Amino acid sequence: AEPKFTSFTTADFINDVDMELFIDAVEKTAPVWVKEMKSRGLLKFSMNRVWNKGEVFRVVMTYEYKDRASFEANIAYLEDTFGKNPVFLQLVTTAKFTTSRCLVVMEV
Amino acid sequence: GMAEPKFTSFTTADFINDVDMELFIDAVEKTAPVWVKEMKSRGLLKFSMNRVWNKGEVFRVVMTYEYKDRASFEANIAYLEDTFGKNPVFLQLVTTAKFTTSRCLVVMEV
Ligand SMILES: CCCCCCC(=O)CCCCCCCCC(=O)O
Ligand SMILES: CCCCCCC(=O)CCCCCCCCC(=O)O
Repeated sequence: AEPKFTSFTTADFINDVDMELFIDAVEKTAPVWVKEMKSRGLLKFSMNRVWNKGEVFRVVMTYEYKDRASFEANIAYLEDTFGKNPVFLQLVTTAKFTTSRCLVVMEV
Repeated sequence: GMAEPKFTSFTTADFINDVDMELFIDAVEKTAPVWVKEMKSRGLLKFSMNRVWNKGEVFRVVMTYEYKDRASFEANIAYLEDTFGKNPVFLQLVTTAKFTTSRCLVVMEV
């Protein structure tokens, strides 16, 4: 009946200082936003530092949801908490973010 | 995070049309009994293929390879270049697709 959903968000930063501020902020606050996202059916999150694209400061973040309802619930949470929050938005003002939303086709 | 971090690669595969993309998904699914066993024996923890639906009119999957560590990643690249590189065949399939890979270290996971 129910496909799984996974999102890949690539965050690109001007320099190391900016990326390190983001990473530290994400890690430090995880105890709150992870609890909330898991209560809504996030299965797993990961942050991944890109190493094969030269001198860039780039992470890929992965969000693995149980199903559509979890995906939708977690989008609403992230909008409310971060996307619509001008103080957070200012924290990453010169960063570029781009997300690919996916249906899981095959996993082994 | 870890002294010996996990490694993860994300390959994005783009196709000209739906036919070409499903021919690829099917190929990857059908040959899995060979390659999955081989990669896991070299430290692949997990593989996934993911259809991207939010980029409008594109035909595109993201493939994720989750490795135990740097050595496992390296053994797996070795295996793949040995195998699919020097068994083409595979080369002709991937010939109309465009592939781009982002290779990473895991900073945090939960
Ligand atoms: C204080 C800020 C640190 C906390 C940030 C937590 C976090 O998960 C980053 C928000 C990025 C939003 C983009 C993700 C898109 C989600 C999706 O499409 O599934
Ligand atoms: C065309 C079918 C033959 C077998 C293909 C097996 C498969 O897993 C797809 C390989 C696509 C190339 C991606 C290799 C990247 C691995 C990495 O960087 O970690």
